[PDB]
Amino acid sequence: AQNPNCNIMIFHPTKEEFNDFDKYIAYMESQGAHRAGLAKIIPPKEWKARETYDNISEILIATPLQQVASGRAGVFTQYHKKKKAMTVGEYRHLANSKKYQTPPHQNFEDLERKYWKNRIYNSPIYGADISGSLFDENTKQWNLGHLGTIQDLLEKECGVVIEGVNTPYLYFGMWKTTFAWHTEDMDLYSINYLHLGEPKTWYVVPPEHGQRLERLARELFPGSSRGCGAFLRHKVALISPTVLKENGIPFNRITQEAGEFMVTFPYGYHAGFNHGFNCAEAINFATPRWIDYGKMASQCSCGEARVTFSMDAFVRILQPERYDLWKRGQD
Ligand SMILES: O=C(O)CNC(=O)C(=O)O
Ligand SMILES: [Mg+2]
Ligand code: NI
Ligand SMILES: [Zn+2]
Repeated sequence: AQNPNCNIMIFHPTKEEFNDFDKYIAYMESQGAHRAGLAKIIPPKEWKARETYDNISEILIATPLQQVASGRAGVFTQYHKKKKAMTVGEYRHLANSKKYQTPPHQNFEDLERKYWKNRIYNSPIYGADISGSLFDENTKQWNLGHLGTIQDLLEKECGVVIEGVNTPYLYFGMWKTTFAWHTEDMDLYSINYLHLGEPKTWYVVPPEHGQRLERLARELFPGSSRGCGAFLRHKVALISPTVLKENGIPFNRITQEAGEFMVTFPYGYHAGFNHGFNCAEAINFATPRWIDYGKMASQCSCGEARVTFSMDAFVRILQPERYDLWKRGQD
Protein backbone atom coordinates (compact mmCIF):
# COMPACT_ATOMS: atom_id res chain seq x y z
CA ALA A 1 0.00 0.00 0.00
CA GLN A 2 1.43 3.36 -1.01
CA ASN A 3 1.81 6.13 1.62
CA PRO A 4 0.70 3.98 4.54
CA ASN A 5 1.45 6.67 7.18
CA CYS A 6 -0.98 9.03 5.25
CA ASN A 7 1.51 11.86 4.87
CA ILE A 8 0.68 14.89 2.82
CA MET A 9 2.45 14.54 -0.50
CA ILE A 10 3.78 17.36 -2.67
CA PHE A 11 3.89 17.06 -6.42
CA HIS A 12 5.91 18.92 -9.04
CA PRO A 13 4.34 18.04 -12.44
CA THR A 14 6.19 18.98 -15.62
CA LYS A 15 4.36 21.12 -18.22
CA GLU A 16 3.70 17.92 -20.14
CA GLU A 17 2.16 16.20 -17.13
CA PHE A 18 0.05 19.34 -16.48
CA ASN A 19 -2.01 18.85 -19.61
CA ASP A 20 -4.38 16.16 -18.53
CA PHE A 21 -5.96 16.95 -15.18
CA ASP A 22 -7.85 13.67 -14.66
CA LYS A 23 -4.79 11.63 -15.53
CA TYR A 24 -2.60 13.54 -13.01
CA ILE A 25 -5.15 13.15 -10.20
CA ALA A 26 -5.19 9.40 -10.94
CA TYR A 27 -1.31 9.43 -10.88
CA MET A 28 -1.28 11.11 -7.51
CA GLU A 29 -3.66 8.49 -6.15
CA SER A 30 -1.42 5.69 -7.60
CA GLN A 31 1.26 7.08 -5.28
CA GLY A 32 -1.07 7.08 -2.27
CA ALA A 33 -1.70 10.82 -2.09
CA HIS A 34 -5.35 10.41 -1.18
CA ARG A 35 -4.52 8.60 1.99
CA ALA A 36 -3.54 11.92 3.61
CA GLY A 37 -6.78 13.63 2.63
CA LEU A 38 -4.83 16.57 1.14
CA ALA A 39 -2.02 17.00 -1.45
CA LYS A 40 -0.04 20.01 -2.68
CA ILE A 41 0.63 20.56 -6.40
CA ILE A 42 3.31 23.06 -7.40
CA PRO A 43 2.66 24.06 -11.04
CA PRO A 44 5.43 23.88 -13.64
CA LYS A 45 7.51 27.02 -13.75
CA GLU A 46 6.22 27.86 -17.27
CA TRP A 47 2.60 27.99 -16.07
CA LYS A 48 0.60 30.98 -14.98
CA ALA A 49 -3.04 31.49 -13.93
CA ARG A 50 -3.22 34.87 -15.47
CA GLU A 51 -0.84 37.71 -16.50
CA THR A 52 -1.27 39.99 -13.50
CA TYR A 53 -3.52 40.67 -10.48
CA ASP A 54 -3.35 44.41 -10.97
CA ASN A 55 -6.93 44.98 -11.94
CA ILE A 56 -8.96 43.01 -9.29
CA SER A 57 -9.89 45.77 -6.90
CA GLU A 58 -13.31 46.40 -8.24
CA ILE A 59 -14.59 42.88 -7.63
CA LEU A 60 -17.45 43.15 -5.11
CA ILE A 61 -17.66 41.21 -1.91
CA ALA A 62 -21.43 41.54 -1.57
CA THR A 63 -21.68 39.87 1.92
CA PRO A 64 -18.41 39.95 3.84
CA LEU A 65 -18.60 37.66 6.87
CA GLN A 66 -17.33 38.63 10.37
CA GLN A 67 -16.24 35.40 12.01
CA VAL A 68 -17.21 35.61 15.68
CA ALA A 69 -15.82 32.88 17.97
CA SER A 70 -17.23 31.28 21.14
CA GLY A 71 -15.54 28.75 23.37
CA ARG A 72 -11.94 28.21 24.43
CA ALA A 73 -8.78 28.82 22.47
CA GLY A 74 -8.41 25.25 21.27
CA VAL A 75 -12.13 24.30 21.02
CA PHE A 76 -14.49 26.90 19.67
CA THR A 77 -17.25 27.57 17.23
CA GLN A 78 -17.64 30.48 14.91
CA TYR A 79 -20.69 32.25 13.54
CA HIS A 80 -20.79 34.43 10.55
CA LYS A 81 -22.17 37.94 10.96
CA LYS A 82 -23.05 39.58 7.67
CA LYS A 83 -21.43 42.96 7.00
CA LYS A 84 -22.06 45.62 4.39
CA ALA A 85 -20.76 45.10 0.88
CA MET A 86 -17.27 46.25 -0.02
CA THR A 87 -14.95 46.02 -2.99
CA VAL A 88 -11.79 43.91 -3.00
CA GLY A 89 -9.80 47.18 -2.86
CA GLU A 90 -11.71 48.25 0.25
CA TYR A 91 -11.30 44.79 1.80
CA ARG A 92 -7.55 44.72 1.13
CA HIS A 93 -7.21 48.11 2.89
CA LEU A 94 -9.19 46.77 5.83
CA ALA A 95 -7.06 43.59 6.00
CA ASN A 96 -3.90 45.77 6.12
CA SER A 97 -5.28 48.08 8.85
CA LYS A 98 -3.76 48.07 12.29
CA LYS A 99 -6.89 46.36 13.73
CA TYR A 100 -6.74 43.42 11.31
CA GLN A 101 -3.18 43.03 9.97
CA THR A 102 -0.88 40.06 10.55
CA PRO A 103 1.32 40.63 13.67
CA PRO A 104 5.05 40.52 13.59
CA HIS A 105 6.29 36.96 13.63
CA GLN A 106 9.46 34.88 13.14
CA ASN A 107 8.24 32.19 10.83
CA PHE A 108 5.08 30.20 9.96
CA GLU A 109 5.41 28.16 13.17
CA ASP A 110 5.46 31.26 15.33
CA LEU A 111 2.43 32.61 13.46
CA GLU A 112 0.58 29.29 13.92
CA ARG A 113 1.26 29.54 17.68
CA LYS A 114 -0.12 33.07 17.75
CA TYR A 115 -3.21 31.98 15.76
CA TRP A 116 -4.15 29.24 18.19
CA LYS A 117 -3.39 31.33 21.18
CA ASN A 118 -5.28 34.41 20.14
CA ARG A 119 -7.85 33.65 17.38
CA ILE A 120 -10.87 33.62 19.64
CA TYR A 121 -10.22 37.16 20.84
CA ASN A 122 -10.68 38.72 17.42
CA SER A 123 -13.40 38.68 14.74
CA PRO A 124 -11.73 38.81 11.29
CA ILE A 125 -13.82 39.49 8.16
CA TYR A 126 -13.80 36.82 5.36
CA GLY A 127 -14.92 37.47 1.76
CA ALA A 128 -15.92 33.87 1.15
CA ASP A 129 -17.94 31.93 -1.30
CA ILE A 130 -18.04 34.50 -4.13
CA SER A 131 -19.07 32.94 -7.42
CA GLY A 132 -16.44 33.71 -10.08
CA SER A 133 -12.94 32.98 -11.47
CA LEU A 134 -9.62 34.71 -11.73
CA PHE A 135 -8.17 32.26 -14.33
CA ASP A 136 -7.53 33.80 -17.72
CA GLU A 137 -9.71 32.13 -20.31
CA ASN A 138 -6.56 31.39 -22.29
CA THR A 139 -5.03 29.35 -19.44
CA LYS A 140 -5.63 25.85 -20.68
CA GLN A 141 -4.03 23.80 -17.93
CA TRP A 142 -5.59 23.42 -14.43
CA ASN A 143 -8.04 26.24 -15.06
CA LEU A 144 -10.62 25.77 -12.31
CA GLY A 145 -13.33 27.34 -14.43
CA HIS A 146 -12.81 24.69 -17.21
CA LEU A 147 -12.83 21.46 -15.36
CA GLY A 148 -15.11 18.53 -16.28
CA THR A 149 -18.34 18.87 -14.30
CA ILE A 150 -19.49 16.59 -11.50
CA GLN A 151 -22.78 16.13 -13.35
CA ASP A 152 -20.96 14.90 -16.41
CA LEU A 153 -18.86 12.56 -14.23
CA LEU A 154 -21.98 11.06 -12.65
CA GLU A 155 -23.47 10.67 -16.11
CA LYS A 156 -20.33 9.02 -17.48
CA GLU A 157 -20.07 6.61 -14.54
CA CYS A 158 -23.69 5.87 -13.79
CA GLY A 159 -25.51 6.70 -17.04
CA VAL A 160 -28.04 9.11 -15.50
CA VAL A 161 -28.30 12.64 -16.88
CA ILE A 162 -29.03 15.20 -14.16
CA GLU A 163 -29.61 18.93 -13.82
CA GLY A 164 -27.11 21.14 -12.08
CA VAL A 165 -24.01 23.16 -12.68
CA ASN A 166 -20.57 23.34 -11.03
CA THR A 167 -18.71 26.72 -10.90
CA PRO A 168 -15.80 28.05 -8.87
CA TYR A 169 -15.75 30.31 -5.87
CA LEU A 170 -13.37 33.06 -4.79
CA TYR A 171 -12.25 33.58 -1.22
CA PHE A 172 -10.65 36.84 -0.10
CA GLY A 173 -9.03 36.30 3.30
CA MET A 174 -7.22 38.24 5.99
CA TRP A 175 -5.25 37.35 9.14
CA LYS A 176 -7.11 34.85 11.29
CA THR A 177 -9.88 34.18 8.81
CA THR A 178 -10.80 30.60 9.39
CA PHE A 179 -12.25 27.54 7.72
CA ALA A 180 -13.88 25.18 10.12
CA TRP A 181 -13.51 21.37 10.20
CA HIS A 182 -15.43 19.86 7.28
CA THR A 183 -15.49 17.49 4.37
CA GLU A 184 -16.93 18.63 1.04
CA ASP A 185 -20.58 18.43 0.05
CA MET A 186 -21.34 14.81 -0.75
CA ASP A 187 -17.69 14.05 0.26
CA LEU A 188 -16.46 15.44 -3.09
CA TYR A 189 -12.89 16.39 -3.91
CA SER A 190 -11.96 20.01 -3.81
CA ILE A 191 -9.19 21.92 -5.55
CA ASN A 192 -7.95 25.25 -4.27
CA TYR A 193 -5.54 27.62 -5.95
CA LEU A 194 -3.97 30.46 -3.92
CA HIS A 195 -3.89 33.24 -6.52
CA LEU A 196 -2.16 35.91 -4.50
CA GLY A 197 -1.09 37.21 -1.14
CA GLU A 198 -0.26 35.66 2.17
CA PRO A 199 -0.29 31.92 2.92
CA LYS A 200 -3.05 29.58 4.05
CA THR A 201 -2.31 26.87 6.68
CA TRP A 202 -4.23 23.63 6.43
CA TYR A 203 -4.93 20.78 8.81
CA VAL A 204 -6.31 17.46 7.56
CA VAL A 205 -7.42 14.05 8.90
CA PRO A 206 -6.78 10.99 6.70
CA PRO A 207 -10.07 9.72 5.21
CA GLU A 208 -9.60 6.34 6.79
CA HIS A 209 -9.66 8.06 10.20
CA GLY A 210 -12.46 10.52 9.71
CA GLN A 211 -14.80 8.85 12.09
CA ARG A 212 -12.22 9.44 14.85
CA LEU A 213 -12.52 13.11 14.31
CA GLU A 214 -16.32 12.89 14.30
CA ARG A 215 -16.35 11.03 17.60
CA LEU A 216 -14.15 13.67 19.19
CA ALA A 217 -16.28 16.41 17.80
CA ARG A 218 -19.42 14.84 19.31
CA GLU A 219 -17.60 14.80 22.70
CA LEU A 220 -16.39 18.43 22.37
CA PHE A 221 -19.60 19.94 21.04
CA PRO A 222 -22.18 17.87 22.87
CA GLY A 223 -25.25 20.19 22.36
CA SER A 224 -24.46 20.45 18.62
CA SER A 225 -24.18 16.69 18.43
CA ARG A 226 -27.63 16.25 19.94
CA GLY A 227 -29.09 18.83 17.51
CA CYS A 228 -27.81 17.08 14.39
CA GLY A 229 -26.26 13.76 13.51
CA ALA A 230 -23.94 15.44 10.98
CA PHE A 231 -23.25 18.77 12.54
CA LEU A 232 -19.77 19.21 11.07
CA ARG A 233 -21.72 19.92 7.83
CA HIS A 234 -22.56 23.24 9.48
CA LYS A 235 -18.96 24.27 9.07
CA VAL A 236 -18.67 26.04 12.41
CA ALA A 237 -16.43 23.96 14.66
CA LEU A 238 -12.70 24.36 15.30
CA ILE A 239 -10.37 22.05 17.20
CA SER A 240 -6.67 22.93 17.57
CA PRO A 241 -3.75 20.72 16.77
CA THR A 242 -2.88 20.60 20.45
CA VAL A 243 -6.32 19.25 21.23
CA LEU A 244 -6.22 16.74 18.41
CA LYS A 245 -2.81 15.49 19.68
CA GLU A 246 -4.14 15.22 23.26
CA ASN A 247 -6.98 13.03 22.01
CA GLY A 248 -4.89 10.88 19.69
CA ILE A 249 -6.53 11.97 16.47
CA PRO A 250 -4.34 11.38 13.45
CA PHE A 251 -3.76 14.53 11.37
CA ASN A 252 -1.24 16.45 9.32
CA ARG A 253 -0.60 20.09 8.59
CA ILE A 254 0.88 22.09 5.70
CA THR A 255 1.13 25.72 4.58
CA GLN A 256 0.04 26.65 1.05
CA GLU A 257 1.73 29.67 -0.59
CA ALA A 258 0.63 31.86 -3.45
CA GLY A 259 0.91 30.00 -6.72
CA GLU A 260 0.24 26.55 -5.31
CA PHE A 261 -2.70 24.21 -5.61
CA MET A 262 -4.15 22.04 -2.92
CA VAL A 263 -6.39 19.07 -3.54
CA THR A 264 -8.65 17.65 -0.84
CA PHE A 265 -9.75 14.06 -1.29
CA PRO A 266 -13.13 12.45 -0.57
CA TYR A 267 -13.96 12.39 3.12
CA GLY A 268 -10.72 14.20 4.04
CA TYR A 269 -11.69 16.47 6.92
CA HIS A 270 -9.84 19.74 6.74
CA ALA A 271 -9.65 23.14 8.58
CA GLY A 272 -7.30 26.05 8.45
CA PHE A 273 -6.58 29.79 8.51
CA ASN A 274 -5.19 32.59 6.47
CA HIS A 275 -1.97 34.41 7.37
CA GLY A 276 -2.91 37.79 5.87
CA PHE A 277 -4.62 39.33 2.89
CA ASN A 278 -5.02 36.70 0.18
CA CYS A 279 -7.30 35.46 -2.64
CA ALA A 280 -8.00 31.81 -3.29
CA GLU A 281 -10.22 30.09 -5.84
CA ALA A 282 -11.76 26.66 -5.28
CA ILE A 283 -14.20 24.23 -6.81
CA ASN A 284 -15.49 20.75 -6.14
CA PHE A 285 -14.84 17.91 -8.55
CA ALA A 286 -15.39 14.21 -8.87
CA THR A 287 -13.57 11.15 -10.25
CA PRO A 288 -14.78 7.57 -10.60
CA ARG A 289 -13.33 6.77 -7.20
CA TRP A 290 -15.58 9.39 -5.59
CA ILE A 291 -18.85 7.61 -6.44
CA ASP A 292 -18.71 5.21 -3.51
CA TYR A 293 -18.00 8.10 -1.13
CA GLY A 294 -20.91 10.03 -2.47
CA LYS A 295 -23.19 7.13 -1.80
CA MET A 296 -22.05 6.90 1.84
CA ALA A 297 -21.79 10.63 2.63
CA SER A 298 -23.47 11.83 5.78
CA GLN A 299 -26.02 14.42 5.55
CA CYS A 300 -27.37 17.26 7.67
CA SER A 301 -31.19 17.22 7.64
CA CYS A 302 -31.67 19.61 10.70
CA GLY A 303 -31.86 22.56 8.40
CA GLU A 304 -28.65 24.29 9.25
CA ALA A 305 -26.33 23.19 6.46
CA ARG A 306 -28.39 24.63 3.57
CA VAL A 307 -26.52 24.02 0.28
CA THR A 308 -26.58 24.51 -3.48
CA PHE A 309 -29.19 23.59 -5.99
CA SER A 310 -26.85 21.02 -7.55
CA MET A 311 -26.60 18.83 -4.44
CA ASP A 312 -30.26 17.89 -4.93
CA ALA A 313 -29.57 15.55 -7.78
CA PHE A 314 -26.59 13.99 -6.09
CA VAL A 315 -28.69 13.03 -3.04
CA ARG A 316 -31.63 12.02 -5.18
CA ILE A 317 -29.62 9.64 -7.34
CA LEU A 318 -26.93 8.38 -4.96
CA GLN A 319 -28.93 8.41 -1.71
CA PRO A 320 -32.58 7.85 -2.62
CA GLU A 321 -33.51 6.55 0.86
CA ARG A 322 -32.16 9.77 2.44
CA TYR A 323 -33.68 12.05 -0.16
CA ASP A 324 -37.09 12.83 1.44
CA LEU A 325 -35.65 13.68 4.89
CA TRP A 326 -32.69 15.66 3.47
CA LYS A 327 -34.98 17.69 1.20
CA ARG A 328 -37.23 18.59 4.19
CA GLY A 329 -34.00 20.00 5.73
CA GLN A 330 -33.45 22.08 2.59
CA ASP A 331 -37.12 23.39 2.57
O1 LIG B 1 -9.97 28.38 1.53
C1 LIG B 1 -10.97 28.27 2.32
O2 LIG B 1 -11.48 29.13 3.14
C2 LIG B 1 -11.75 26.99 2.35
N1 LIG B 1 -11.41 26.06 1.27
C3 LIG B 1 -11.72 24.78 1.31
O3 LIG B 1 -12.30 24.24 2.29
C4 LIG B 1 -11.42 23.94 0.10
O4 LIG B 1 -10.78 24.48 -0.83
O5 LIG B 1 -11.95 22.80 0.20
MG1 LIG C 1 -11.73 44.75 -10.65
NI1 NI D 1 -13.11 22.43 1.82
ZN1 LIG E 1 -27.55 19.85 10.80
